[PDB]
Amino acid sequence: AFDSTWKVDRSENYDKFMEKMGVNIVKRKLAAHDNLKLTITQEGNKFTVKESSAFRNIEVVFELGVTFNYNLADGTELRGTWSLEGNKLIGKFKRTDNGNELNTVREIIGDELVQTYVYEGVEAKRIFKKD
Repeated sequence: AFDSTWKVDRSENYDKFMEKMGVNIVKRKLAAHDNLKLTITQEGNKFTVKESSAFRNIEVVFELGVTFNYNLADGTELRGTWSLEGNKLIGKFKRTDNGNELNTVREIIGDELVQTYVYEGVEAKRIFKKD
């Protein structure tokens, strides 16, 4: 349940979602073809999450309920919270570049971390397999 190495298998509508966020064709196609390995480690309420990719290796220490600037694969600065609700880690974010809302639902379907990303009202569903 969550605390393990999760790598991206299949990314569904993510270049359309990133076209509504305002990002260039080179960076937008590399954020679809990204190779993102998320190793989630529990620290003391906090989650120390090692985010290993073709762009960057970033260790993100988030507390359950804290308002922080989260950054994705290329360049998207998100002020907001990771909150635990009924299995699911709920990413309630908004762009500190804009004002617009971004909703990232982290959930385990058996042995797959399936991230549903909603910007304004546009769905993109990234399926992460175990390593």
